[PDB]
Amino acid sequence: KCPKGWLDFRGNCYGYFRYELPWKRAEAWCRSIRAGAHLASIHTSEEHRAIAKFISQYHHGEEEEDVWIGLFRWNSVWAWIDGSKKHYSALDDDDYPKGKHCAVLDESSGFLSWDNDSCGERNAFICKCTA
Repeated sequence: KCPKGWLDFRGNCYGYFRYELPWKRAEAWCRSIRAGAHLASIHTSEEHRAIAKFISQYHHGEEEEDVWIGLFRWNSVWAWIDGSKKHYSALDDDDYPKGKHCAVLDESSGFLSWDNDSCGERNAFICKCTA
């Protein structure tokens, strides 16, 4: 019983939205569009693969098509905004004092890599909710 247009994968529903919002506003929009939803957490490589395939089937702009997920940095540590425990990462985690504390799926790698972006930047986003 996933909403029309949402990905159904292993007990969860995922909604891809091309509305380009800053990270905190994207999280707020997810919570509002479906009861219990959040920016997506990703806990296995198979979940990651399914999400990338789902997004890649949509029509995109030429460039700058990164997609927010629910990973954010606070007190120097990355965590999921849905409160779930971390089990999987495709984020590089490198020597960055650049002030970029919110994660995206990177379009240039077919959403294979996660990158960190400034939380005020506008990006498309993907929501997740339990079925």
